[PDB]
Amino acid sequence: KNPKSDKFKVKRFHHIEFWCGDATNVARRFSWGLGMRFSAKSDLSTGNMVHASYLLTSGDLRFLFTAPYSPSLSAGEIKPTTTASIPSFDHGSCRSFFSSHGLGVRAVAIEVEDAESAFSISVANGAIPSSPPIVLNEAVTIAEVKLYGDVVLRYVSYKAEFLPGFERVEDASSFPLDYGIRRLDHAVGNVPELGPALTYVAGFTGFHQFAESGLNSAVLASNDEMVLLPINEPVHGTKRKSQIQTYLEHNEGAGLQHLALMSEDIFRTLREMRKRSSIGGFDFMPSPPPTYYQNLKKRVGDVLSDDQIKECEELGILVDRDDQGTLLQIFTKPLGDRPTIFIEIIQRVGCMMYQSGGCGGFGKGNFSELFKSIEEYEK
Amino acid sequence: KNPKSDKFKVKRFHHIEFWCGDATNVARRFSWGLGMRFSAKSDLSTGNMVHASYLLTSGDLRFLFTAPYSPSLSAGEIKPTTTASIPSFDHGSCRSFFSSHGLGVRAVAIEVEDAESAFSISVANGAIPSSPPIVLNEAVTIAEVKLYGDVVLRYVSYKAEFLPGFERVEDASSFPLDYGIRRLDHAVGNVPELGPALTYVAGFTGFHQFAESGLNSAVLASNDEMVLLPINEPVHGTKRKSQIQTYLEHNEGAGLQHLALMSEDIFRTLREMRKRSSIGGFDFMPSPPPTYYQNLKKRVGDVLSDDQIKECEELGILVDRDDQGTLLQIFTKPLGDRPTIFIEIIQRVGCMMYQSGGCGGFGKGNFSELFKSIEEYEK
Ligand SMILES: Cc1c(C(=O)c2c(C3CC3)[nH]n(C)c2=O)ccc2c1c(=O)n(CC1CC1)c(=O)n2C
Ligand SMILES: Cc1c(C(=O)c2c(C3CC3)[nH]n(C)c2=O)ccc2c1c(=O)n(CC1CC1)c(=O)n2C
Ligand SMILES: [Co+2]
Ligand SMILES: [Co+2]
Repeated sequence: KNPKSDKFKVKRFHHIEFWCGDATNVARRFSWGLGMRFSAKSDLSTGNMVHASYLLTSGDLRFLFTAPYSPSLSAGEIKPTTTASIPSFDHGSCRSFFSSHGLGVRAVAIEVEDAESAFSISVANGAIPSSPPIVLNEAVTIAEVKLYGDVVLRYVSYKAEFLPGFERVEDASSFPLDYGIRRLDHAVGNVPELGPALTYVAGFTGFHQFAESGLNSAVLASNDEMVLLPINEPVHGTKRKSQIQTYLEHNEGAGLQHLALMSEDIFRTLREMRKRSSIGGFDFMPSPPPTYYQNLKKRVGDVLSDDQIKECEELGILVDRDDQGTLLQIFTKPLGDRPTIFIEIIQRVGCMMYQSGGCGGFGKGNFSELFKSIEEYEK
Repeated sequence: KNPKSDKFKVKRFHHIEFWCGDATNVARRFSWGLGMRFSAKSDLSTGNMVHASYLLTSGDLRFLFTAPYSPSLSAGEIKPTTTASIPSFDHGSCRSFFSSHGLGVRAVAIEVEDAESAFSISVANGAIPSSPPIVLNEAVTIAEVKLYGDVVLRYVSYKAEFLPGFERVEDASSFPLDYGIRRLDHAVGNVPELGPALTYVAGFTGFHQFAESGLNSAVLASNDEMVLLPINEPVHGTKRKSQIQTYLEHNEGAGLQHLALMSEDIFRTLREMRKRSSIGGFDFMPSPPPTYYQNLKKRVGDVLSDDQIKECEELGILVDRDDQGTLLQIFTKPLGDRPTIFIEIIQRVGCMMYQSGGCGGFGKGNFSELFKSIEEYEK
């Protein structure tokens, strides 16, 4: 069931912010690898003496890449006189974040009706404040609370172009790449203990819980179930070591594990991304064995044709089925040096009337199907 | 003249090492932007719990990209029991380097006959030791001395595959990109005071000095003038602010300013790089005005045809002339967030009998030619 218990009005995912040591190189690699266009910047060329921030967009998906400049450039500034376009930015926090975790997500940003209200109600309901509400050029308000580890939930509200102080990039520099990615479907955290993490986040948002190998997890969802925030914990004591525990070890604790990006055509997206894997883009996890694709006919043969299921086989796409929809999904290798953050590409089919959130689930059934296919490929 | 005063036997440039916060993303961006292949790795997959290091190669050019892992992965190790493939690596030095300077060159590595001898003679002649000689698997010896700022000169000698502990990357991951770059021609440092820097470096190497707008510079060279190490200082008090001083400000002091990469066909290299500028590669400095290319006929018309000089005009190539050879050159925009390090692409024509080093100079004459062309394009 869906009690619609959101303690404030939540709209959609707004952006994901990566904290890096060099925003330029990460943003260029991601743009080519994922087919995202350069759309806005805030940096020295725009008067920002504090941080370099570059925004990539594909459909409604917004990826922001930020790194600190030398603190010496802004030594004369005080918070009232700052040239930073994102007032929550702090040199010491950013350098500490990146040296501790490496490349990763700092902020999961959701658009709300009123960011100051969302912040107040959140903290009144247990949220740990991270950055108080600040109004930007009488137009946009942003506030931040702690989510898990060093990741924050960022509230953004607009009265009536990304953020004040960001400039649109010249289209000579803005090449219209597009591989079909259209929006952020869900953002997943890894924590040591799932119980306290769930109680905390569900406590200050009012998100409700949305309807065996390595992990336990649960999905918090907004009223219309379009902001989806799953959380995982490790399952210790197994033959194979939990990838959640490996994450916590290499990340130095809790953090964002994967971003799932919805594509309007996952076959085109994966053809385009795989073309670029070895020339600067992203690698994908190893494909499942043919026994997997042999056994799909008897499970999804009603939704996908024999050509398409074979087209899944070339690209290594996995498929899972809910009682309401079907899910196409595939996972990249880790995005940076450490075995921590990765990306999932997904497409959902079903649950129409617009599409309802979570249609098809998150692919939990693909674990035992993978195990069964591996047990059957040695035969 | 060339006194051939090298205090030890120096061969050629061996590699350039970048210290980064995420080696993966920088190495992938550089590989696509410059047309360099992935050739070796030392990381978690090879047993290195200390640093991730990825090597790119194009012809004889070797770019190494290194970043630290969490120190927790190697907390039980001592220097005798280290899994680091580069024993000079230090987590604290690397994090301090990158937070201070951002993305930049840590090591300029030259191949010598005997790295222990080169280190001893260097320090006996004033070099500041950085890392003592260490023998790797009874096969390779590496030692490091301070060069300028936080940049070190790294000596490498081989008894008889990059370094012990590096693995060749699977050719499924190794795409054979090549845009024509073949070797490192020179590596240039920026310092506050040129005099003391020259006296220091020439003092411990025996390199000799190799034969007005913003800078003073001088070029130290090895016996055969194939290791070329120019150094710049700012010229203060001008109408336009020195780019050397801007470098020192944004870099937090002295460091490596530019790498010049020789191409066997600069026209093909710049066509290939410019195709990729807006899809993840490198941007170039603004092209000179047509008045420049109008005035080349009367200076290089004897070496380049009218088609090629027009082909220079499309690509924005600059041309300068020595009394012994001619030089084709162009500069990228800065490689990362800060206005610090950039790359020069060059091709030299002349001085044959093999090609002698520095053929054509370094393009000093292109300053006044550029000024004159700008004064003549408003007419
Ligand atoms: C991350 C993930 C998901 C997934 O996206 C989500 C889950 C799954 C319950 C985990 N719950 N929620 C909310 C999700 O968004 C689904 C299937 C997967 C994996 C995955 O990582 N590996 C490789 C790692 C195990 C070695 C797999 O083999 N399979 C089959
Ligand atoms: C770096 C550089 C070089 C060059 O490579 C080297 C030099 C030159 C004396 C500087 N000496 N040595 C040893 C060299 O390797 C040559 C010409 C240049 C520039 C350059 O940066 N800019 C733009 C900056 C000035 C605003 C220019 O307009 N011109 C024309
Ligand atoms: Co998922
Ligand atoms: Co040069």
